[PDB]
Amino acid sequence: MHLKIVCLSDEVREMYKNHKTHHEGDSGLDLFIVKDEVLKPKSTTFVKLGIKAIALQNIVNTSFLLFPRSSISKTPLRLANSIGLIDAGYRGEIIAALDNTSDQEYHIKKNDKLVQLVSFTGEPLSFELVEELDETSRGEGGFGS
Amino acid sequence: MHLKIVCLSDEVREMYKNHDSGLDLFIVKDEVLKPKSTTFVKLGIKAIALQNTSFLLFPRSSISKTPLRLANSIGLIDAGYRGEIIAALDNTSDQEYHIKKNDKLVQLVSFTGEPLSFELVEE
Amino acid sequence: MHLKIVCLSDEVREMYKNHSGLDLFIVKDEVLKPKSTTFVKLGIKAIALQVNTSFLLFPRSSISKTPLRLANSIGLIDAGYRGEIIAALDNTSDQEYHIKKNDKLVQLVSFTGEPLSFELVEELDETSRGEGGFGS
Ligand SMILES: O=C(NCCO)[C@H](CCOC(c1ccccc1)(c1ccccc1)c1ccccc1)Cn1ccc(=O)[nH]c1=O
Ligand SMILES: O=C(NCCO)[C@H](CCOC(c1ccccc1)(c1ccccc1)c1ccccc1)Cn1ccc(=O)[nH]c1=O
Ligand SMILES: O=C(NCCO)[C@H](CCOC(c1ccccc1)(c1ccccc1)c1ccccc1)Cn1ccc(=O)[nH]c1=O
Repeated sequence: MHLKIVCLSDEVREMYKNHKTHHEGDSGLDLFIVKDEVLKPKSTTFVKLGIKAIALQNIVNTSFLLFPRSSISKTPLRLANSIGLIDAGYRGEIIAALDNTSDQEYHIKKNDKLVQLVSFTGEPLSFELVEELDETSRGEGGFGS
Repeated sequence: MHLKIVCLSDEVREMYKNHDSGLDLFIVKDEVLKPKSTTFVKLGIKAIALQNTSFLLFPRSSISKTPLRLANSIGLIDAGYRGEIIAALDNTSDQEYHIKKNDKLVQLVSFTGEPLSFELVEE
Repeated sequence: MHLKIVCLSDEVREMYKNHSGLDLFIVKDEVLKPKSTTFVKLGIKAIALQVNTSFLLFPRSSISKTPLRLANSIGLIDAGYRGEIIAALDNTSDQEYHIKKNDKLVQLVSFTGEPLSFELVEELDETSRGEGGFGS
């Protein structure tokens, strides 16, 4: 599956240009937290990941999945919607709905990795950074803006 | 991915006559979920899938705004299952939570992630 | 999808010899603390063959009646992986919770959703992590 990713700021583009953390094989592509943020106790926060994305599998545009990373387990953070379903047609900012199950506020930091994108096939993924997803303003393409 | 769905009462029939990767399922009767609880919510339907195949029950994205969570994370509905479809919902709140006929909390989805089609059926 | 499973002790081998989703056993009695996440070791390593493929660890439906929930929602096991399989279990109760040898809380499933088979095998490949090769 091939992901095309629009970074919504230069600071995000800088994090994905220097990705680190993804290799040959890998069924999941880790996404970054892009800004320090405090999640309230006993709350759901809708955390914006600073990117938009489409997946391609003669080419079709496909739905894909947003999984928690394994290592989220050691934190009190849980993915509210279990596994996120990103539809083929979605062009908005990718967002993680994180339940803070603790009674203390929880600090997430720029460069933390809590979730990863995954293909319905389970096959290795690759990605490239792109200026737009399609011609629409929401896809960040087309005349003007 | 094609579903043949059997509705269980006529008023559920009506709901599904009156409707991309997932097919939203309706809450079929008003119900109060106790605080800190897990409730098995019957969805008024049985269903098979043709592509005879297994399929998945995901929470809908919008469940996140509520304090309800699917207890078994993602439901796995085996090719062999003929029973009514049931969502196990935890209410993570200290308060009761009311769910209404027509609420959409849960969706069916195929292992391929390809857009889904259904027909109502009676057997 | 075909799974090749190494049991990490003879006791575990006995359980899998006498056995869509393939259910995995709890292999030792253990007490989960209240309000906790525990990495429960399942005493097996496993590979899925189609060549090697990624696969998924779901909770079983019946986990819903307990207070135990899978902390990472659905586990993703990469094609590589040769480590012991672990279930990350949240005990959402304020009492300790007893799991027992033979309980079934979790299951392996394919990304295809195809029915699966397994055989018990002595090594996954030649490496030590695969339980293979010289010295084993
Ligand atoms: O299609 C969408 N949005 C359209 C723009 O609104 C989805 C997310 C649905 O948006 C949520 C939301 C919508 C309605 C009620 C409650 C929440 C959302 C839900 C769950 C996870 C992530 C996002 C949303 C939209 C905008 C701001 C905050 C939340 C995209 N999506 C789906 C799963 C997901 O995990 N992340 C994500 O971005
Ligand atoms: O085979 C099933 N049901 C009836 C046959 O026994 C499955 C789910 C298992 O049934 C539960 C249950 C079984 C054993 C202990 C506790 C609960 C169940 C669990 C989780 C989700 C939904 C249903 C069940 C069966 C009958 C009444 C209430 C719950 C089908 N299934 C699986 C996932 C799911 O999300 N919904 C569902 O209906
Ligand atoms: O690839 C792994 N381990 C390599 C050794 O690190 C996995 C899970 C990541 O390992 C955990 C862990 C790592 C880092 C921080 C916290 C936990 C883990 C997390 C979630 C579920 C199961 C295991 C781990 C590794 C070693 C001992 C205990 C936990 C394998 N995996 C993935 C999903 C899963 O559900 N079960 C599992 O065994």
